[PDB]
Amino acid sequence: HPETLVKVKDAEDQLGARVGYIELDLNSGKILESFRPEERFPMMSTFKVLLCGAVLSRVDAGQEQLGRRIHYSQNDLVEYSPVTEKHLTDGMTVRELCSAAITMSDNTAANLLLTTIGGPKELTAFLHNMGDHVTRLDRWEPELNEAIPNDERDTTTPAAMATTLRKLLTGELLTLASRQQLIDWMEADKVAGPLLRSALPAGWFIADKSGAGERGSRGIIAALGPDGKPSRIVVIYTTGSQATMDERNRQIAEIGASLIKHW
Ligand SMILES: Clc1ccc(CN(Cc2ccc(Cl)cc2)c2nn[nH]n2)cc1
Ligand SMILES: Clc1ccc(CN(Cc2ccc(Cl)cc2)c2nn[nH]n2)cc1
Repeated sequence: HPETLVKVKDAEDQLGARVGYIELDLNSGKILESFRPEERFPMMSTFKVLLCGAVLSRVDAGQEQLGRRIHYSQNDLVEYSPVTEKHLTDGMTVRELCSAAITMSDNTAANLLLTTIGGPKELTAFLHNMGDHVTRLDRWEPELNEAIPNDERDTTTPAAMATTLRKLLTGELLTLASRQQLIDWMEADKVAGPLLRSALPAGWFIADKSGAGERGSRGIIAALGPDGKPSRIVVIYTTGSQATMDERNRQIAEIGASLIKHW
């Protein structure tokens, strides 16, 4: 609804930053509303859904097993590795790593998983091969969050990410079982999901992944809808803001309020 683009433009004003925004009908893929839909923004931790999709594709192709245990070391650990730092001596299974990456934004977990699939070049190839010719991963954690102005490394657009998410969750790229696992991890997000869930009416379906980088960069991807079933994909990215995290959060909240009001 255009009233929501008013909020998105309010957000650009108050944040002093570029915001990209898109809504996609989940059934058909039609674009319902968009703002800067084909401009690039850093993916940050939102890339971890695409990563675990590529991991699931391997599982489906019998090149990977979710129960396969991955070992690592103190020097593998990068910044913000809340679950992986606890399992130095245990190791973790591929499933546990994807759960840690998506639900908790664990950076080391994402790195370990990036290794299993062939790294950023292979993730990029995976995306290209399912028809996303725009999204690119180039670096590993934590450098991929650098968000240098005008740098295309490690970016998507709201349009490319929205279409990719839809195809991941509803096309035949992944098996039914793999779609359901990937959607389970996203419904279990511990970072943004609890905030979305508390704000929205009871019974609403929410599966999401968010991210934050340097330079006020942040974003989120989401499948949501009333009555326990998603009906729309929403993608929001922003970069360049010097606003406090409070101002940044309040603007996201205003955009989400309008989304629901005009559903
Ligand atoms: Cl309590 C709280 C938790 C997370 C945030 C910020 N978000 C959630 C967020 C980020 C971007 C968008 Cl657009 C929506 C939500 C974030 N995700 N990853 N790191 N931080 C703010 C308050
Ligand atoms: Cl940082 C951040 C995290 C979660 C929210 C969730 N929302 C609503 C919301 C719903 C859908 C989308 Cl796309 C964005 C925000 C909220 N409204 N009031 N307080 N929190 C907002 C900002």
